[PDB]
Amino acid sequence: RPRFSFSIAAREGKARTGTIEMKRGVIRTPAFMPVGTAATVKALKPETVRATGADIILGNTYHLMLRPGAERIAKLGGLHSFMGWDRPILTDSGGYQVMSLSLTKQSEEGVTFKSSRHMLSPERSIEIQHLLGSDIVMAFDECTPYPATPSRAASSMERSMRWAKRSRDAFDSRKEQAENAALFGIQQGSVFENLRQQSADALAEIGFDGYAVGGLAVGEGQDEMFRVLDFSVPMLPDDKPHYLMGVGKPDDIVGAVERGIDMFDCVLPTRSGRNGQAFTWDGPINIRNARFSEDLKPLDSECHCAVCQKWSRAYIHHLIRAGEILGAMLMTEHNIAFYQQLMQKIRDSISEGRFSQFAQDFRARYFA
Amino acid sequence: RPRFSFSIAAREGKARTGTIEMKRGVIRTPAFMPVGTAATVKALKPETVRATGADIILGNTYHLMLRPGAERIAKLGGLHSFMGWDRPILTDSGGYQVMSLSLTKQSEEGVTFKSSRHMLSPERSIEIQHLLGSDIVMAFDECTPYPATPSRAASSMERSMRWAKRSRDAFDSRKEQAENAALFGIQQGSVFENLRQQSADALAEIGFDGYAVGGLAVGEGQDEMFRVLDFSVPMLPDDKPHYLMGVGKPDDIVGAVERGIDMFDCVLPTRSGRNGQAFTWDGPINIRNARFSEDLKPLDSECHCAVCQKWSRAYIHHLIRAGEILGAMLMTEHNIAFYQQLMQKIRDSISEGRFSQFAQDFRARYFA
Ligand SMILES: CNc1nc2cc3c(=O)[nH]c(N)nc3c(CCN)c2[nH]1
Ligand SMILES: CNc1nc2cc3c(=O)[nH]c(N)nc3c(CCN)c2[nH]1
Ligand SMILES: [Zn+2]
Ligand SMILES: [Zn+2]
Repeated sequence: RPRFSFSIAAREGKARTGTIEMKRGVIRTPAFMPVGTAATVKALKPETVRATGADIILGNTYHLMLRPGAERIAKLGGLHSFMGWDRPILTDSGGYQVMSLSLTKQSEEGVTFKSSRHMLSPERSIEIQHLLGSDIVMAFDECTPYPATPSRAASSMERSMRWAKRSRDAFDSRKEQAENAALFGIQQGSVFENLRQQSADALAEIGFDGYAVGGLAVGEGQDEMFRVLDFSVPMLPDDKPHYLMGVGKPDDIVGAVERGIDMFDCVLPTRSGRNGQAFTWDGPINIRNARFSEDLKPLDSECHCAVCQKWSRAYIHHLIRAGEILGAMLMTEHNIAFYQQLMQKIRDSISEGRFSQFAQDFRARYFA
Repeated sequence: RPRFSFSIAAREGKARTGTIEMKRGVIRTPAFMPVGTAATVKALKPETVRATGADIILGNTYHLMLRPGAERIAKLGGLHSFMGWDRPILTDSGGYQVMSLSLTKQSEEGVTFKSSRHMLSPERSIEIQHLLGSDIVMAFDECTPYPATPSRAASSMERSMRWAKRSRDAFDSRKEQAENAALFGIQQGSVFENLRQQSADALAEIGFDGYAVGGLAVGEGQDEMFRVLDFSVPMLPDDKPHYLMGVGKPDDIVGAVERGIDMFDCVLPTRSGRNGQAFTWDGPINIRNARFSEDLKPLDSECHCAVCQKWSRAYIHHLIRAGEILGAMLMTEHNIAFYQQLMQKIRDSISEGRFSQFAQDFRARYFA
């Protein structure tokens, strides 16, 4: 395969379906990336992640630089070998996570923070992602808190665009990385159209393999997120993938694809699965509720996953109530399979020209 | 298959190897039973338990009567259907576990205890094990604390023998149970030869499908446990299986087989795996130790398990240090596979008449 090739096979309105070909594999789009923040998709073996349909997983610069360490992982052969996932990996650049989880000192050079003193900069971020062996490298950005005033959003976006250029140059200076990995830029500008335009224009001038919509799913709500996507995605190059960072719930995914997004990542299926929340086509359910204690049905009536072929709601209820690890395993496998099935149904419906009908059917049932 | 048939295929000294045939499957002996106290072998799917080589697992009357409840499990189709294990299940009778984990009131009728008020008696125990759908039912006993005076051990053993008769009669009165399940009696008498003889004689007079050595691995130490087995196992009927309850470490298993034991159960491989302890043929290792942080070798150099085929000590070190669920999963799978491999090597070496050499080789290396 090539280092990177995105091909759009079919379209419906703003929605697209296609493939990204990379050296370690093919990614079907629209794609959902399970999140593997500490070099594991929590409670799943990599073979189980792949069995559910995933083509690519997400890793995090921030968590892995802290534990077990980027240099350590490189000495051990890179992240793919370390965790036993041989397919593409996208790594976030840090910076969302620094601001989210760290003590911190921000400057034009980057950010210094407390987990032991650490530092991130465009150059260091790109180098960490190299040491991990990431296939899709994210530019190092600033994720603008919500709400933001226009002045603060603009200052923040402009810094991010200067860091996007530094990210580009750092990646390109590293031949092995430039020849084997891809680089995505991240659009900022909060909820403001003009700032989003300026950011899109800056990123396209630099040129990236893919373009993320950053700065959303940070407190604004679905209506606002959708309003911003409505004008923001069309600003990005049409022939490159569009990645909505940190989204989201099933209905957020459907709506975002209707607005031109091709890639997603979210901890919701893994995290909330461990907490007892199971996704179903009739909406989410909380398996800990007493109403499931003697329910012999599978978590979801249609789901093809191994969990729903073999175990009842009653059993999984028992396991989660008891805090058994197998409860976390089964819930997480089902929720990640559900998300992959949603992405398959989206892909197939766009390929067949019936995605708008699918989105309406989906919503009427999910919210019934 | 028949309800129950034990056949001895080969012998070496006091050691035996053979099969127990039951309706739900064949059990190869000497056998190790992974423990599934809350209707799960912790952190493993039943298919993974079977892939490691297990033929039979252990369930507990005490835990399951509390959560999710014996009547509940019967209404849901029994324990095999509930947890997805279709092969034989042995259930302990409660009583070790009551004394261990419960508030309690003991009388000749049974025991009343605090988890909500609960009660166990020979009759109730056997009925719970029926409701669970156990294949091998344990008589309801009293596990004599260690150390015990001869008087207290004798009183306790005599009560247990009266409860063994009540257990027999309760099981036999229940036709479906008597026709499809097996019943094992449990020898008591602490460390005293004469009391062990009396107990063996009482149990054989009643007659059981198998005979457990109860009252050991409760603080006496390996030398003493082995001293007691030396005289106690020969007292039991030679043509029925001999089950050493709650044992144990790999070397305890080897020594006990040398003394005529055919079946074992222990939480050590599961529990200590979750705590970072991995079994290897060169002895146990604690994977959390810093010396493994960059060790690319598998947990054990010879082990055939899927964990050792795919992941390094360094990765598992990271996962356990981080408290990741996949760490518990991988450690537990390896430790249960190690135990099954030990039992296979024991079986094969007795079949080939070279078990005494195996036991010596094993020990020289394990303790090197
Ligand atoms: C859950 N919401 C959320 N919004 C994001 C925005 C950014 C963002 O604007 N930049 C970066 N680098 N990452 C983001 C992430 C993390 C993706 N796993 C976000 N997550
Ligand atoms: C770890 N040591 C230990 N000693 C046991 C003795 C009895 C015993 O004497 N009786 C019964 N019913 N169970 C025992 C158990 C529980 C087996 N999982 C014991 N476990
Ligand atoms: Zn499912
Ligand atoms: Zn292994």
